[PDB]
Amino acid sequence: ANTAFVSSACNTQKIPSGSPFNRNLRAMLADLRQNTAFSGYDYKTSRAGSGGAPTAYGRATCKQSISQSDCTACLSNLVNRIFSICNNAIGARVQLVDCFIQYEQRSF
Ligand SMILES: OC[C@H]1O[C@H](O)[C@@H](O)[C@@H](O)[C@@H]1O
Repeated sequence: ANTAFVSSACNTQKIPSGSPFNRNLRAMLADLRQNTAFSGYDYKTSRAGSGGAPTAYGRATCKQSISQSDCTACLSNLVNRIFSICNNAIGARVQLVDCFIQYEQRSF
């Protein structure tokens, strides 16, 4: 399962420390993490915010040629890196070798 970095794009705008966004955001990334291998190696989902925070939309794809476990693995690898890559942003795309994730505060 190849998890080497390929490309990234980051919002100039960051999630405020403590922002309620953090929760539905993370909660959504796990839906991506757990379900893409089985929803066809490219999968989108969302999470409505509470307490004034926006809704969160994201998409995730795996290298078709990789396995379901290796698809689920890369995304986990990516989820714990996408915040660092983009310094806690209100939206982002990250491309690694075997898998892709994007998240934003609107629909895309
Ligand atoms: O994909 C993340 C980022 O990419 C570009 O910078 C723009 O489209 C932003 O508005 C978006 O948040």
